[PDB]
Amino acid sequence: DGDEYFIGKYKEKDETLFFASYGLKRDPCQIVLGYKCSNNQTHFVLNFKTNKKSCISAIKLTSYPKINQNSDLTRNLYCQTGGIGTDNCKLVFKKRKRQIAANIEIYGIPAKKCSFKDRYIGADPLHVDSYGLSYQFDQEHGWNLERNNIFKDTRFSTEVFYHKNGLFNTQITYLAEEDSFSEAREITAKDIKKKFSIILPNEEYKRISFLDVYWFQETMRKKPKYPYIHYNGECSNENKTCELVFDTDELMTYALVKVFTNPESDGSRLKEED
Ligand SMILES: *[C@@H]1O[C@H](CO)[C@@H](O[C@@H]2O[C@H](CO)[C@@H](O[C@@H]3O[C@H](CO)[C@@H](O)[C@H](O)[C@@H]3O)[C@H](O)[C@H]2NC(C)=O)[C@H](O)[C@H]1NC(C)=O
Ligand SMILES: *[C@@H]1O[C@H](CO)[C@@H](O)[C@H](O)[C@H]1NC(C)=O
Ligand SMILES: [Br-]
Ligand SMILES: [Br-]
Ligand SMILES: [Br-]
Repeated sequence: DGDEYFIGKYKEKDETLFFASYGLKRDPCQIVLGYKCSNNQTHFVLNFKTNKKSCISAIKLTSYPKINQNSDLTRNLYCQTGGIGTDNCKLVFKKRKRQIAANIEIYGIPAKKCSFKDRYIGADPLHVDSYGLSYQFDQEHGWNLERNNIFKDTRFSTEVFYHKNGLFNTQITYLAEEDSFSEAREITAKDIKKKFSIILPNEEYKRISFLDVYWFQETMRKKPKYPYIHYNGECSNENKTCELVFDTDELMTYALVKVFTNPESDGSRLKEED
């Protein structure tokens, strides 16, 4: 009936922080409860902040009437500043011509227990990724396929970035089926910086075979400045631990690394593609 856009994943226990309605053609949009908003031919902006000790967990925008648009291939809703895992969001909606009204809902969790690990990891992390999509494997190497029906940019050779419902993804490097899911690690806003890193176990049984990396970040513009996520050197068999480096140009608000393991891997999986 409307068209629905999501940043983050709603869960039942989430508190309701804010909901409101906006006419998108109005000059100026009608401020609701002090949150500055604005309308344009091209943009709707809501400057939201919660003066309470909560983390934003999910934002949903529904627009009317329903139009023709596969939103999984675009990012028309995003936080220019703040976002998931913080108490603020400068919410940006890139509207289309026929879109004239919008309903906004914003959910949160206590800042004390600001963890999203469960809702993104789920029950079957081995076979289901953090988008709710099941890993799929090609017939030659048995390594995971590139997702086909969602937003994805490429940059430098080997760099592929995915976006769905506000959540970004990059994969280092290939998943194989006999790999097992070891643990998932999250960094929350209090541990995030322009450049930060985490240390992973890498000895014996827990030989890191594959990293599935997800994050939310601010984007100044519709096109994001993607981060440089990379091992600090090679993650070889002798390394007792492996350090993952997050070298960002735009600030991340929350990050989640799925750690897959395999004693049989040597750290390097490559196809004859060049
Ligand atoms: C319709 O409304 C949107 C939202 O307000 C306008 O987009 C805004 O445009 C200005 C100017 O292009 C952007 O300013 C930029 O700010 C950064 C802050 O660091 C600065 O580095 C840039 O050089 C630039 O000055 C602003 O960010 C941008 N806002 C969003 C949310 O994208 C748009 O211009 C309006 N359309 C008009 C006026 O025709
Ligand atoms: C592997 O160990 C070497 C020796 O200290 C180190 O220089 C390198 O950064 C390690 N690799 C990772 C990914 O931590
Ligand atoms: Br603005
Ligand atoms: Br959760
Ligand atoms: Br953790």
